Amino acid sequence: EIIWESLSVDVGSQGNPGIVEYKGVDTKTGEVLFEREPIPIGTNNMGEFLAIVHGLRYLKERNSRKPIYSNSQTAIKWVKDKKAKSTLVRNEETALIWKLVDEAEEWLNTHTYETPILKWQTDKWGEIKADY
Repeated sequence: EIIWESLSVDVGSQGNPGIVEYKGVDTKTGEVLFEREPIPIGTNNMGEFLAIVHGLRYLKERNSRKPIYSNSQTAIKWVKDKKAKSTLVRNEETALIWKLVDEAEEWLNTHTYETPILKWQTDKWGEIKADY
């Protein structure tokens, strides 16, 4: 069943790579809790990975036990493995997104968290609340 007292995150992307952003919202109310300023060059999967890790950091700072929902099986897998498996080339244009991803991985490797990371079931519950 759906846990309404939770944080839902999602990514907004264009091109491949292209401009990427993400946000986290309250699953019940739709209130926006955090938003990432558009990154000029990145991929959808990298954005989704960053969104989940930002959510983990957000909930940990606030001592919250609410779970996080993501509609990305890939990103959820990457976070649990503490390793983003993007195939995006590493060059000057992609340096910022890679730096953020590398730092998000480092955060996962150096912190613990109690947050369950759950799959949002789009087919049965409608679009994830944080959808763009």
